[PDB]
Amino acid sequence: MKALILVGGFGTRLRPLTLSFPKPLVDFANKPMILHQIEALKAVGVDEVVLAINYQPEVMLNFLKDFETKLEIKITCSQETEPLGTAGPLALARDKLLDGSGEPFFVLNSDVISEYPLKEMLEFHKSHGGEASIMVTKVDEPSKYGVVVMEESTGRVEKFVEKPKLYVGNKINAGIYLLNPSVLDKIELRPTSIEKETFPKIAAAQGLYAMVLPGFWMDIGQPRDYITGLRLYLDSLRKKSPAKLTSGPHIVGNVLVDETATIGEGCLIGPDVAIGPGCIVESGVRLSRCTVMRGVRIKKHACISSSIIGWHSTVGQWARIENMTILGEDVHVSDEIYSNGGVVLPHKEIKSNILKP
Repeated sequence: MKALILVGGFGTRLRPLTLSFPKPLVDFANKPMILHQIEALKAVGVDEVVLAINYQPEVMLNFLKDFETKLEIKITCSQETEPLGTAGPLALARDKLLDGSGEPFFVLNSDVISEYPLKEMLEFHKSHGGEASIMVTKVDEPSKYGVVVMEESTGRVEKFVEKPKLYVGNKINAGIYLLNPSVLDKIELRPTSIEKETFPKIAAAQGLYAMVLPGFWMDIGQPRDYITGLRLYLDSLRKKSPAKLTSGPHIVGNVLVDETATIGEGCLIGPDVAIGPGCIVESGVRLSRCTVMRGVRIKKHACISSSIIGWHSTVGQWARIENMTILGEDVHVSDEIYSNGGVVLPHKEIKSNILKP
């Protein structure tokens, strides 16, 4: 069983984190986003996963080598010259997706975090015998998305309404696709969109079916939705496997701590914090609604809220970091510095206060 992961560009919207490692390798909940998906794809019997990227994948060849051996799965890159959209890459890598068994293949948005009911979706797709199945999830602002209009008694999709000024529903594209090989005959090797060009073709032939996604969903493509997705994901661990969440008198809410991380005495971590491997959180540190990536040090008495601290960064003593601050890799914030939404490029030294760029 084959699978495709739609990456596209390196991800400007996640700068400066993506300036060091492209979008599918940025950490989410102590794991690179690629792991969350491949672990899920492997659990349904996927043996090869094609990565549809826009950048040169040589920058991530050393990481994927190790991930292929540990996860026992084939990862093949499929780079595009010009941006082919979300359906275009399906044609560019049609040779790597067709294996002759006529079996359907999975397609995933590289920035979608969920519980991935891929087993439950396999049985859904084979029941109605349609050409393509997509996952659907409900949101609060469907006017900002393309809303699905589906025959809810059967699941058959009639049409997609892009950015409806008037309410026609609240179910949107959840980014999880299950497509038969025949779909690849409806996509030319040009920039085409699967939701606005390919799906209407299948929606006309009455071969498009939608399955409501049971569980949380979030596209962490941008920083605001990244923090939101971390909260929804951590509460999923609270509901599913609470043993993975940490606990103690210094813990409020749901906190995920890597076993190789150091937590100093007298801290207060939470709610909704993810601390990565090799992190040194010194004594008396306040952390909430933030992500601390691999190898960053938070010196004593610092307070961090609603922020993302890039790999191997260093927050000085009594520093104040809040309001959607994003430190890149290897950023050294000095003591007592105040960041109100600072966006610091990698390897920089922050010696004075910074605000929103």
